[PDB]
Amino acid sequence: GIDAVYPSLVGTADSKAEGIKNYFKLSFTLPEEQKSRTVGSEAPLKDVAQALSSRARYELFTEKETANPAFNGEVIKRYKELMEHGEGIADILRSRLAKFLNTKDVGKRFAQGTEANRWVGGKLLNIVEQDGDTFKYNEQLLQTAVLAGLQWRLTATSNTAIKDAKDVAAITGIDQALLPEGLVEQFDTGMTLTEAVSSLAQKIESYWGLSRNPNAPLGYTKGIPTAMAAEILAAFVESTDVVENIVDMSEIDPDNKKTIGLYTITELDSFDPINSFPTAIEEAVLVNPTEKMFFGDDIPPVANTQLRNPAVRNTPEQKAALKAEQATEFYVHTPMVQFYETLGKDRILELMGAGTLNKELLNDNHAKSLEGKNRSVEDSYNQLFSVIEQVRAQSEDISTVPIHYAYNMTRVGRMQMLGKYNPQSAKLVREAILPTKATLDLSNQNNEDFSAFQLGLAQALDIKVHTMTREVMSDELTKLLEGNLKPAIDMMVEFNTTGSLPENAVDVLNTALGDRKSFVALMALMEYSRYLVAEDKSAFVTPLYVEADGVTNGPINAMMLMTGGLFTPDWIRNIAKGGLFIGSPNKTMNEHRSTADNNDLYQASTNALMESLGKLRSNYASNMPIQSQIDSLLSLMDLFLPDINLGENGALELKRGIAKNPLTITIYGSGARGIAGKLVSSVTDAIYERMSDVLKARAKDPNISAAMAMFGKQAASEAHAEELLARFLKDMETLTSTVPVKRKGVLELQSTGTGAKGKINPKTYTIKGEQLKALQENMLHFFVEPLRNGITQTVGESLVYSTEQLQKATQIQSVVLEDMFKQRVQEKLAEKAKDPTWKKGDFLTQKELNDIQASLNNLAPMIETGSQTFYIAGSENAEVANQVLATNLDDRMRVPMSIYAPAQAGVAGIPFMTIGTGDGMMMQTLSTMKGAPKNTLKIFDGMNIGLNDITDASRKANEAVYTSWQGNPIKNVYESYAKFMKNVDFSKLSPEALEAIGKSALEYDQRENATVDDIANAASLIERNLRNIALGVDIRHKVLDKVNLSIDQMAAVGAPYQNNGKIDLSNMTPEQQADELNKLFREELEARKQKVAK
Repeated sequence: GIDAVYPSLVGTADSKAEGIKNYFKLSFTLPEEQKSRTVGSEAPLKDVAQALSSRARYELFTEKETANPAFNGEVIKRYKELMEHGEGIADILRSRLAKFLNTKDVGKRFAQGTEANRWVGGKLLNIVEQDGDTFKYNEQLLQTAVLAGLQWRLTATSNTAIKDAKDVAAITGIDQALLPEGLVEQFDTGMTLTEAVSSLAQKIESYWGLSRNPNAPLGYTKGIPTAMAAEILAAFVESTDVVENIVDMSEIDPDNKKTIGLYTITELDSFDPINSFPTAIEEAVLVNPTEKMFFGDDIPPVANTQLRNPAVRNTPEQKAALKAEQATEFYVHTPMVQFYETLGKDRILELMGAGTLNKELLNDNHAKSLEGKNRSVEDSYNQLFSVIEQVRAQSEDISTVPIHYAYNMTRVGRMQMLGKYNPQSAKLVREAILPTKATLDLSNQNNEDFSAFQLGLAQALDIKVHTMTREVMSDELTKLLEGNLKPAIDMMVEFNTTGSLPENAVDVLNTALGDRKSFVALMALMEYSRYLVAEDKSAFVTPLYVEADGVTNGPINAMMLMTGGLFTPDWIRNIAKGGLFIGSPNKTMNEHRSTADNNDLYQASTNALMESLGKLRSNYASNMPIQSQIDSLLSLMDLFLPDINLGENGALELKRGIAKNPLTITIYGSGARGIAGKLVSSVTDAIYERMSDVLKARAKDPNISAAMAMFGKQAASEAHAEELLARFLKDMETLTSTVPVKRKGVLELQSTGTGAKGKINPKTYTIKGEQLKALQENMLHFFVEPLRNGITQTVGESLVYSTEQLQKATQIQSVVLEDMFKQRVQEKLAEKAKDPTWKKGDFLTQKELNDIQASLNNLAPMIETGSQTFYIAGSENAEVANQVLATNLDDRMRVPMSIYAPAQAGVAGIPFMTIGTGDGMMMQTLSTMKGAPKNTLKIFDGMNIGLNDITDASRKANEAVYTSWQGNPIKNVYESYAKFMKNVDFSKLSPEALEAIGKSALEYDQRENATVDDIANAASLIERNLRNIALGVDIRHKVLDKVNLSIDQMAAVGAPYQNNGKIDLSNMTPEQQADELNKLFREELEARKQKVAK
């Protein structure tokens, strides 16, 4: 059967036979039903090129009556060229194989009997055939692989998934939220060796169209496709189809000299015809193509398993949510497409970027950080027009073709749109393809619809709409439109009429928008300009939207979901900052903010930080040099990072749902030193941007002074401008020359002997090495440590305790799962070492891996709440196999064998549960509830809504928040941890595992001599703590549900959800409500205490 198709492949198809054995035929089998149309082909590159040579032959080859309308003469010509290029890739590959065989007599030795086909660098010999005195690739397999490589080169850029929190952490060893901005965009923009090789291998294996033998070693089932992909990748690197760029950690950790190589595929012109139908190869080769667009009635199916967690099945409710989001119809908004097209790529970048693309006017470091950001916008533009060209083939009027997007649940229960450049992830794409639409009566400025229209325009222009009443936002919007935006609006009106823009368009837009510039702001200008000239203003059609956006969502959800203690007036006051209003019927965030408390949770955290810093100053009051160190750090931050609340604010950044605010990353467990490094990175990035400002200023007006060119935003006079420059220089010298060191519990200043000094060259200015570390130390001791001290008083001591217990339990359980998995893997490897047919490097079979994974069941690896399923330890790591999977023929591109398996969770448990049961549940509920809002775009903690439904959709969103607040993540962890504790056996763990566990279950002084029985008792106590917290959480929710609540967490519109609790707590102070709520708390506790005994 299989030997029949590849009869001439070197070696014998018998695992237990003397002599060279063919592991390709041993590892794969023909499928029951045909998968690839290239299987029985003698020359696939030739057959497919022929199929692609004309519509008629494409139709015959694919058994279709008519081919995709996009497949025309221009596209056919491009594929003709791509195919010819494919022949050139095959030539390189065949040439590399010869070289390989001709080096160190390999092949000679192979032909003699040496099993080089079992070497990590020779697994490709399993698909060669004898040709005279040497060997050659089996043309069918080589060619099909090239075809896969060609498809990969065409769509891998956009098809590649966004790297999640674990991938990035695993790549650098640093939490994603703590990496410098430029590096994040770099990773989300390029592919790691493992990434590129892995995705290429998947296509090659798919095209080969065979099925994996479940009892064959992964060393070959995965290894063979992987070795082929490595060769192809090298081939592409040689042809320059793929370019590798290398990044480092110099911006975050000077002591880490480790570098990371990234591969990016050369871009095709955004107008290249082939982009209008980039999957012709895929459609020709595969009976059931994976890559394809979903237009009209073609709807994506519902994924059965969780993204990156094959062992987790999406629950019934998660599936219905995915179905609901996939059912939504998205439509092209022609005006923005035309606007993007006329402005062009370069101008879009100059606008959202640094105002120029001439690296001579950019500080070296600033330029570097713009690289990843620039290609991200570039790639989103290219993917947008590729979709536009495709849609355009379906209909002349591109705005009438429905577009559907596939989604899947992530590790944390978020619904992520597949792809990298789609409406959800790419801000540029988001303003051109929308599901939001409304017909508005804008005939009178006082109409309900006109207010909705202004709200959408104001929010898009960065007016903080949830922070003020509708009237005030209306006033602020009008002032912008009559003032600064005036020149831009006029430019837009002219564009919609003539179809052209001025050469200084970027200049116009930039001067008008200032730091309000974003892609959505462009949609605001465009829509306002369209309204102005609309003939029938009583029925204005527009996709402009209003995003119901969560207020400091992460922290607020944690506070409301994990707090187990009694109610405190401070908790009542602070939770109100997140939209939970008690005893205030119909209260909105807009009112709270403009009438009750204008400080959000982030501001409160900052105020508490300053309070703690104040105490610190006191303890060293007499120490003048320390007061100066502190003054210097604060003045520097006040100069470049006055607002520390970091987020995905960059106009050029992708939207990933990564929490970056220091309050939030602290609660989620990020380390102090790591946070300090991130804040310094934020400060230095701002400094570099200013340096670029100096350069651009000097060039435009050589008269402008250095001081003014650098600090003109905080200085009207030269005397003050110069004051700021001198302060900046003194701060930098002081912070890089002296550092705080904690010795004997007290702080003392020490000399670094490396303090910065000299004439600043804006183009070159750079803070790295010892100077960067010095800044980090000052940042840690004089900002970050006091920040942590105040977060406790901001979110509540009770919440902190809950997160600590959650962290410890999930980490402990993870260690055990990881350790047991490794030991069984090792035991299995010991057995196979007794097998003569086995050789070290073959590793296990899929069946053996699946068995081992299944053996972990009694340890409750998964938290199943019935509506969501979480597998915290689930990952893809190389530590299990700890060996190379394969390399290219030059012994380069060595890919580690990575396997799906449990790994140490660390602090992951906190964000995992907060996100999953907080925003994840909110969105899932929004998608599935009765009367679920239609035609929205959900973006994790915010949802875009069409203008005819902003009031009801926002109320439902707030209702969804209330239902998520009925959850108890601590109880879910407890249920799993309890089963874990009932079956775990600590005396089977490895000392390395037992050590890690003791670090979470025991105190420092009890670790060094902690027995296994001590560790077990500590783990049991954590179990008991979890249970009491869980009970406390349930009591609080039950009590809160009985009181009159008004919730406006998903704010903007002012449509709070009313729970209609009968116990009226109005007319009461926080102290009074706390009293009442606690009375109810005790009562409930008593009732639950009674129900038990009975």
